[PDB]
Amino acid sequence: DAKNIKKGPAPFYPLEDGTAGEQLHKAMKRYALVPGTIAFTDAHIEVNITYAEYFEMSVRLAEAMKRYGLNTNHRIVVCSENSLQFFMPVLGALFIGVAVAPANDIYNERELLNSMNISQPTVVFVSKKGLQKILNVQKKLPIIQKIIIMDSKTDYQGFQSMYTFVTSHLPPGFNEYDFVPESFDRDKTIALIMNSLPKGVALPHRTACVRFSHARDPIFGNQIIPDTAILSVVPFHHGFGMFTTLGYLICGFRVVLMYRFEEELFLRSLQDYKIQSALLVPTLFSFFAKSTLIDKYDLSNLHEIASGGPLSKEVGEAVAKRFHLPGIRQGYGLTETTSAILITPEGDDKPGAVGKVVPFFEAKVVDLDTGKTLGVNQRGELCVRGPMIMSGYVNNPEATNALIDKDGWLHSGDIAYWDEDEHFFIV
Repeated sequence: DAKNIKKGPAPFYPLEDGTAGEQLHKAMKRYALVPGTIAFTDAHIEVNITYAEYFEMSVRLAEAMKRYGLNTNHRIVVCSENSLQFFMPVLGALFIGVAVAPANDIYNERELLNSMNISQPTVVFVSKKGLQKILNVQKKLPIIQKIIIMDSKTDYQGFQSMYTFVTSHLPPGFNEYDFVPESFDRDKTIALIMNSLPKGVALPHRTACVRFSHARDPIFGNQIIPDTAILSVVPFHHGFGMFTTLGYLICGFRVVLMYRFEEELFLRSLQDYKIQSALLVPTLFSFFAKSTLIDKYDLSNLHEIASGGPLSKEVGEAVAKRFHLPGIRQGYGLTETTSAILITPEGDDKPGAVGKVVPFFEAKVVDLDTGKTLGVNQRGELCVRGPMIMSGYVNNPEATNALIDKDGWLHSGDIAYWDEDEHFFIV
């Protein structure tokens, strides 16, 4: 009974052709041609980096990795706290079809080895503070041939930086605006291998392309308006950070980052950078329900606070009230679904609804002992189907088939119901 399968609407704008790297490249080139356009801002050290800087260095890294010898058969790891440099190797790799495996930078050596034993990288990009851990892992995973330091200008402790790596490999006369990203099959070529012992989640380029249609949707994402700024405290190596940020870059927004949470910096940054949209991890919502300092800042530019999910009905309402917002912009997604597949539509927040099925997707709820599909206001297991579902867990077809059934439905593990307006609620 199709009336019991909720479907997203058609996307505001039609899904664009091209790999995720081609689409990012094309949009970034354009912002690059407008001097002063800010891509990232590090709120701790107060430095901005523009789209022209970001674009040029991303293109240079892509060409350098290609000349070094990386192609679609290789993976890289990016292991770092949020920083201005984080997305440089991510973009460079997407531009040439090299899969990117972000490794949690607070994993100790063991969970790190487990993660990198799955992704099997040839090159690892690391911040200065992660170098020791990577060197200790490399002792056990000889596939790691090359370690490149992200947040350094010069070489660092005998390792090249992104800058000196690039200078070692670029041909003479290299032109960043003549460069053309690689073209390849966006269903078969993996863009990201995300962690969730954790497993590795392979996400084809297609899934990011679909995200890029949601991100700029006026209903399911953020409308492209000039001088939009986002404050993001979420980790870039996790799906909430990775896939919002990639979409913010497509949109030309200013991504103000923090790599560690502090109350006064966070609030002062909302005020002073006139943030329109702020992202919080789940336990930062409980924090802000306790906060009283909110009242002392001018937050009149703030339009939304977005959660990654699903929040408790109470904590959600408490936060929305302290920030004088009508509600929280909720998402529900898993690492296995790339990003959010139920999202609060812009304007149309409800109570403790998580939101509505995004474009390209389907969702249903099924009876828990039988697998049968349910009708409205009935509680069952949330299942979703659509082109952001992962290709599978890396080297683990059994965990894959356990999650995703033969008709392509992912079984989320969560209990839900949908209502007469087609809003979903996680219970």
